[PDB]
This record gives sequence, structure tokens and C-alpha cells, in this order.
Amino acid sequence: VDQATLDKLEAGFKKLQEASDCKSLLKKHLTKDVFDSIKNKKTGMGATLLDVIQSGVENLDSGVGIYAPDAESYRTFGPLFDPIIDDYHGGFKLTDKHPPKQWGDINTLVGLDPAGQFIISTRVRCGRSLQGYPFNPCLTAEQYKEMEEKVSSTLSSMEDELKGTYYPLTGMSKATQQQLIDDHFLFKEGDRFLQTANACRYWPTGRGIFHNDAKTFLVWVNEEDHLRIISMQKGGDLKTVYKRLVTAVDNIESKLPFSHDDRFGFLTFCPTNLGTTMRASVHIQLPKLAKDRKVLEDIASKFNLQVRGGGVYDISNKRRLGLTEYQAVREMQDGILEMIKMEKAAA
Repeated sequence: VDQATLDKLEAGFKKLQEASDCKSLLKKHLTKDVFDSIKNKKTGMGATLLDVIQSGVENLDSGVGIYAPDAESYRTFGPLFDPIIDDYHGGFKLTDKHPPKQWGDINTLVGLDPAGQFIISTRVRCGRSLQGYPFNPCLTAEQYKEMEEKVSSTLSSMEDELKGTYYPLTGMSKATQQQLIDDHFLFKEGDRFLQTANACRYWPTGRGIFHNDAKTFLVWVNEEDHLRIISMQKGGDLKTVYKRLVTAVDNIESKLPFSHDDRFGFLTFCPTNLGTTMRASVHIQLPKLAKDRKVLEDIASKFNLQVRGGGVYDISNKRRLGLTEYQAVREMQDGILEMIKMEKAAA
């Protein structure tokens, strides 16, 4: 790698070492021996260790502090990624492998709480990188532009329920921005952690937003990953929300191959994603379980779910690695149904 890069890498490692109060996974796992073993390495696309650790060096208060500049970096800088992934994901050994992709048997799924006594809204989100492209820290302007062209064409040719409009950030009117804001569909340049990761260069070339006419499907193009893909609606029909997502992702893939890894699953810009990259969530009211939160948390543990809170909660999959997409949606289905049962049964 270039001397200029080595210069900053050495300075960065020293800064991390000297930051007594730093608690980032970057500082924890970037040992001298690991640093030396990879600092001179570079991916086929030309990413260096600096393109991985920049953000965490500049922002010492980062929880994790590393990003992936391309697909290959997960391997090339594996000596750093492996331990960090293991730590953040709560146990993913060197020999562990994420299960092959599987949407599963959608027939086994059901709509939740149609009466609407508990669930306010439902959404399932995932993310995808496109085969053959570097990730955010390493994309050029030409690459951003060319990618958006292919993504825009693909999304704009979607039909029926998924039919909708693509809005490039490039040249977006003030009226359009305000309409997307009212819908909360708009995004903009990221915070300091993204900026310093070089994730927001050449803004807003290649950045765009797609949603279907029904406003139950939304795609962000080149915000954090190449694609952030969301299905949502009011009420608790998780089956329908999930099925819509599956339909759209399959449709996109048929035209644009995804970056996938036999061990880490779907490769993303942030290593905290990976695996299914999928987060199914419901916004739900459980007033009675709210006064005995232990019962709730124990239920959530049983199904590997995360509870964010009174009585109103955002409940979601805790895991991205080590399970199938099907297991993800089923655990939410099973877990929410159990919570509803215990809510009804409570005093």
C-alpha cells in the first residue's frame, strides 16, 4: 500500500493505543500483531486497512469503528473482521457459517392481530450489495452514476403492487423533498461516522429513493448499502409484509446479482449487518406486560427478539447471523403471538 496510507495507519494505531478511555471493538481487536499482519494488504479493488478503520480512528467513541470498503475486504482483512464480527454478533466462531439463504414456506405464516387490538404497524427491512461493485468507501462518481442507472431501470420496470416511482437525489426539487419528508421517505448525507468512513463522497450522485404507489414498499439507493429494501404497512399482517419483500428482492436479484459469502451471508457496508441483513419489526402496545417487563423480556429471549420501549414497544429480530430469513420471520411471528397471549392472560 501507499506510503501516505501507511503513514495514517501508523498514526491511527498509535491514536487508538493512546486513547485510554476508548471502548470500540476496533481498539479491542486491532492488536499490534493483527495490525502488522494486514496493514500492507490490499483488495483486488484497491481497498486498504485505512478504508476499513478510518471512521473508528477519527471517531474514538465509535461502538464498532470499522466498515467494509468492498466484498473482498471481509477476507483480506479477516484477521480484524473475524474477531469483531464474533464479538458484536454475540458468538460467531471462526468455523461458524451462516446458513444458506431461505425465505421458507410462506404458507406457514399468518397475519397477526387483524382486529388491531395490539399491533400498530409492521415492517421488514433488508439490505443488499451488488456483485461487482465496491462499497460506499470506495465507489467513484462514475460508479455511483452507472449503478443508479441500472438500479433505477430495474425498480422502474417493476409492475402491479410493486409499481412505483424512482426519485434521484440529483436535481430533486424542494417540493419533492418536502413530499418525501412528509412520508419520512427521504434521506440525506450521513453523520460524522459515515462521512469519515468516506461513505458520503460525491453526494448525491447515485443516491435515490423508490417507493411503490401504495407506499408499502421503499428502496433507498446508496444511502448506507447499495440497496436498503423495506416493506411496511399499518396493522399486523407480517405474512403479507414479508411476502411483498420476498417478491421484490427476488425481482431485483433476477436483474442485479447480489454479493453473498458462504460464511457471512449477504455482504454489507457495515459488519453489524451481514447474514440475512434482515430486521422484521412490529410497533405494538402491551400495556399490561409493560408493568411486568420481566415476563416480556423472557418471552423475547425465548424467540431471540429485541424489545425497545408506556406499553408501546418496537419488537424486532435480535440476530442477523446464524439463521435463515424464514427463521427470522417465524421467530417474530411466534414471539409476537406468545406476547399477545400473555398480554390477554395478564391481570
